[PDB]
Amino acid sequence: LMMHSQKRVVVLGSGVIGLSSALILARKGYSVHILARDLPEDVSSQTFASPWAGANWTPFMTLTDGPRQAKWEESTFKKWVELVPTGHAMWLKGTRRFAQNEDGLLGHWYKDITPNYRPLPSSECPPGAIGVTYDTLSVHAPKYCQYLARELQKLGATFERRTVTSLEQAFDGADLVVNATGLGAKSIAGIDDQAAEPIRGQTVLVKSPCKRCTMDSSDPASPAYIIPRPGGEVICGGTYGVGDWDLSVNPETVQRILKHCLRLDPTISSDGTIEGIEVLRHNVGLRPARRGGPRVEAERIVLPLDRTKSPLSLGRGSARAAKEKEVTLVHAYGFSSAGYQQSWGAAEDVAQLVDEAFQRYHG
Amino acid sequence: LMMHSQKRVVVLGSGVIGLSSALILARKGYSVHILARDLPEDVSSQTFASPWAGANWTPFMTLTDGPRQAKWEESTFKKWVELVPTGHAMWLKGTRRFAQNEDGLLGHWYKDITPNYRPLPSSECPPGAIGVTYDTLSVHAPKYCQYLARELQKLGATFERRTVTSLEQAFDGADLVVNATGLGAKSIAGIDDQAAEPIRGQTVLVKSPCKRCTMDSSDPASPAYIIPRPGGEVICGGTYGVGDWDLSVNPETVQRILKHCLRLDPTISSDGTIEGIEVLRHNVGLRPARRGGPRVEAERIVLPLDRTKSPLSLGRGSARAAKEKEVTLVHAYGFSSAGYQQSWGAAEDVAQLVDEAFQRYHG
Ligand SMILES: Cc1cc2nc3c(=O)[nH]c(=O)nc-3n(C[C@H](O)[C@H](O)[C@H](O)COP(=O)(O)OP(=O)(O)OC[C@H]3O[C@@H](n4cnc5c(N)ncnc54)[C@H](O)[C@@H]3O)c2cc1C
Ligand SMILES: Cc1cc2nc3c(=O)[nH]c(=O)nc-3n(C[C@H](O)[C@H](O)[C@H](O)COP(=O)(O)OP(=O)(O)OC[C@H]3O[C@@H](n4cnc5c(N)ncnc54)[C@H](O)[C@@H]3O)c2cc1C
Ligand SMILES: N[C@@H](C(=O)O)C(F)(F)F
Ligand SMILES: N[C@@H](C(=O)O)C(F)(F)F
Repeated sequence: LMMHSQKRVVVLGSGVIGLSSALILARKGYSVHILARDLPEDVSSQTFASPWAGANWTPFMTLTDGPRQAKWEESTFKKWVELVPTGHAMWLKGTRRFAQNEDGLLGHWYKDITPNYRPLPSSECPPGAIGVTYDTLSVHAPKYCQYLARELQKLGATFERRTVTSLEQAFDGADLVVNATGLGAKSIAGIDDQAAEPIRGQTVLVKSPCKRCTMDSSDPASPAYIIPRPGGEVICGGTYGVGDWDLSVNPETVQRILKHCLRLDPTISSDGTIEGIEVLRHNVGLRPARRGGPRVEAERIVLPLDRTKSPLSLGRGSARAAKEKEVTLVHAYGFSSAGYQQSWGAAEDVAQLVDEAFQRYHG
Repeated sequence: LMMHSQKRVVVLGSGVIGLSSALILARKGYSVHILARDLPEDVSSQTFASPWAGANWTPFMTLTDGPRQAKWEESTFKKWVELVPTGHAMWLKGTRRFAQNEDGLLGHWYKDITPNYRPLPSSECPPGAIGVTYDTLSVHAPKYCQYLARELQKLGATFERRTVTSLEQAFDGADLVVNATGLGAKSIAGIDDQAAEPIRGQTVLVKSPCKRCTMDSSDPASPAYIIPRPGGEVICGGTYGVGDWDLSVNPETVQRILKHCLRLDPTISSDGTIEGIEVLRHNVGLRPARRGGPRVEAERIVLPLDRTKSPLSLGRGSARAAKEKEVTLVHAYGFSSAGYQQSWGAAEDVAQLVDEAFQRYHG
């Protein structure tokens, strides 16, 4: 006859978004169980995006285009600042950002967040490009996720490897589920989001003491970036293949990335030559994006599903009846190229949604 | 001071081809270690093709177009016949095969292998299509792989989960490696096969006592097949998306597959209606194909790799020196839509190549 928790929540997905959401909920005293196919220890799995990130803080939208994104990025920057003393985040001082034009600098909205923000002289920019410099932050993407999982462990959250094909499979043991499935949201019956799309990103992981970050979007024919991460390594990018699911390494892309990154910063090489670059690994990850932007909202759903709710519902197309329950589904997916830099703010919004739903529907 | 084996081989890949190759080699007394990312217990992993097969025996080429394929298929049919008494293979009696024309029947080359081979009357074919009927065989693809793994266990083979990015990582503990990596062959340094390509196959797994197999290639706008497998289930297909990496479920494709399969055989439904079909799961697998056909051959390779051998070689582009060794690489990949039905014959050819290489290079 023990007093049992009335705050059970299932988090579906264990990428940086499911982990961050799960952690703030655990901190709020929720009993959290994480169901996912890919776990933080799967550091080379291509069926989720989180092991492949830079991961740095680089706003990609204006305030008007992405009000939520900016909110989430500002909050996450504050969190990452707090992680520098223990090494879970690292300063990228004198980061260099190049754009094709003034508009590509996004209204400079974040100039109060990144220290020492200032324009760069044309002499310090690629020919014909415009640029700014600032201090931003980066995390070691797989290790950051493992860090969050450790924090979750201490708060009593649990993990389970599972691959869901229909919503009722996630509503096992909880009347509220956080859906942080990335690309998976499209093929789970009861979610069926056709708007989910991948954005392919190929990179080269390099061994280098280079501590300078350079983000170059001034050449529309060649996206390029150099992101140092904790550990004496730098990630050289990159690609943005919208709707591209190809998980194979493109050898031509390798050449373009290294050549371009070498232009940007020869110190990524031992001798300033492409042949002098110490390659550690060739990577391809699929960013989980979504037409219409990231989805962060709570939905009320009736179980069991019927073929009317989902074309992918299981069992016979003709269905009703017994049993029948209403549950809460809190979406958190489609962060595209900004899942890490938005993760803490997004998790905050998710946790507020869960609190609200609990008040309105779960007692 | 024990007498140690001089027949150590590494098998890279644990799909039906790596497993079959490994088993015949183990039977020949080789000491076999299987290195792979995906193992037979990973029955819903989309990063290899073997969990998603029908898997039945359906020749796809003429003798002239695919002499190896036919050889491999004929040998595998014999093996599967031997597995019927213990249930690891099942007869698909009165299988129905529809084609657009006489040429689509491939010269009837296999009519001596499949019992009761005979043409079908136009009345028993889709309008305007031509057809034949015969008894063929099917295996339960993931359970068949688990069966092979059990056989391997008894013969002393071992398994290890590993994801290789460069050949020297596979030549650990053996001077000969069998490369059965499917699509992976394209991105492993030292193999770098740009010809490897996926062929996307979406299917619907259905609960049904239907024991009749129907293969319909008469409608070029709608590939369709119904493959019963051991266990009271049938796999309804399908798609052949050449070069398509999309792992998401296409809801429209679902409708087309079920409608077409229902035309072909209403008993896949409880009431002969689409709504009467008991859906178990929606699946998407990537067939590992290869332009130029499957690759089954032995290659002599010098380690360590240099950037001249592979654009993806690790370390600095400028490389030589110490150490330096020659090893044997036996390729076995690119079986496309016929990996199961060709697996035993292919494994036979692989094992002969290994025997030959051992004679010529490993003592
Ligand atoms: C090359 C590259 C560079 C990047 N660099 C940056 C960067 O510097 N800064 C930044 O902010 N972002 C960066 N990103 C983007 C960031 O990787 C992604 O936004 C973020 O990882 C998305 O996290 P997620 O949790 O939403 O999804 P994912 O990490 O994809 O996790 C989805 C989770 O859901 C699980 N799941 C999916 N379907 C199912 C199912 N059916 N049942 C059970 N579980 C399921 C998966 O297994 C996994 O646990 C980069 C990404 C790449 C590819
Ligand atoms: C829908 C569908 C229907 C089919 N039906 C039939 C059928 O009825 N009859 C038939 O004969 N065939 C059928 N097939 C085709 C059959 O699935 C494939 O030909 C067969 O599975 C190929 O086996 P494989 O061993 O070559 O490759 P895979 O099964 O893809 O295994 C490749 C292995 O290599 C590992 N690997 C890859 N890269 C690396 C790396 N870098 N390091 C470590 N390991 C690595 C993988 O993890 C895995 O272990 C179908 C396939 C599908 C998708
Ligand atoms: N966010 C990273 C991306 O996903 O590639 C970028 F900073 F490099 F842009
Ligand atoms: N071999 C199967 C395929 O890969 O889809 C088929 F028989 F259905 F064709």
